[PDB]
Amino acid sequence: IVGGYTCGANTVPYQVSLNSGYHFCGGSLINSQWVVSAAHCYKSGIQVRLGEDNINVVEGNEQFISASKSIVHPSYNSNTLNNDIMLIKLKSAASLNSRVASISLPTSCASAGTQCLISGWGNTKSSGTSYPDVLKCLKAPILSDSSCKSAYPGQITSNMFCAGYLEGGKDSCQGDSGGPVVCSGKLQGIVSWGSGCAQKNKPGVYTKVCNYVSWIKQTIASN
Ligand SMILES: NC(=[NH2+])c1ccc2nc(C(=O)c3nc4ccc(C(N)=[NH2+])cc4[nH]3)[nH]c2c1
Ligand SMILES: [Ca+2]
Ligand SMILES: [Mg+2]
Ligand SMILES: [Zn+2]
Ligand SMILES: [Zn+2]
Repeated sequence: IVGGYTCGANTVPYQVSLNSGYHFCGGSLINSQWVVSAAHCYKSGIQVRLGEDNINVVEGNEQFISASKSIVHPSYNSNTLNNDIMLIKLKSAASLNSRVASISLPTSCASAGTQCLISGWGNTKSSGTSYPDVLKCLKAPILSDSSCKSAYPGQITSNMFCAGYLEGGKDSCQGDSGGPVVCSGKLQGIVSWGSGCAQKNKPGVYTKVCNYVSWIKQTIASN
């Protein structure tokens, strides 16, 4: 997250850290047995860590569970990153409490103007590399599709939306990947891509989760 702040320990209780020996992507808990992340975060052998804040220290409120299965969206295009979403089932169900809770899926799509919260343990420098150990947060509004498509001509589809600041300075970044974008209590986006991080006129591009609720719901009920 570049230009964001420290959330506070367990203040974003639906945030997850995907680990394959190290933290490589984030995810959101949707219920005791399922997580949603990005498809470009697909790897084999993933452990889902919940109640995390500092990912390098065991502070006591964590739950480390391995995944039993990963389902990448059937229409995911790794080249355009269109339909960049993946579901992860846990081997055991997480025990939900104040530090580990699930986030709700949207009933409709959010409007441009809406402020959301984006969180993750990804890079924090635009020019440089700094990886934090605690969760970083960023409040950012949904941008008009017009400004999104001008910045990325011919790259944006109806399953993507941009959020951020065109001036630059503030954006999600590598490592935040798969992470949540919550607007008004609903998970509206997943960190998908952008051009570098926090660059002027290069806002982040997020998977428009409101277009996948039927797919998510149908898949977790049948798996
Ligand atoms: N396991 C891998 N091979 C992997 C995993 C995540 C990655 N993430 C990037 C990346 O390159 C990347 N993830 C981004 C997320 C947000 C923004 C943004 N500017 N908003 C830019 C990003 N760039 N490469 C990745 C490679
Ligand atoms: Ca920890
Ligand atoms: Mg994240
Ligand atoms: Zn990424
Ligand atoms: Zn990149």
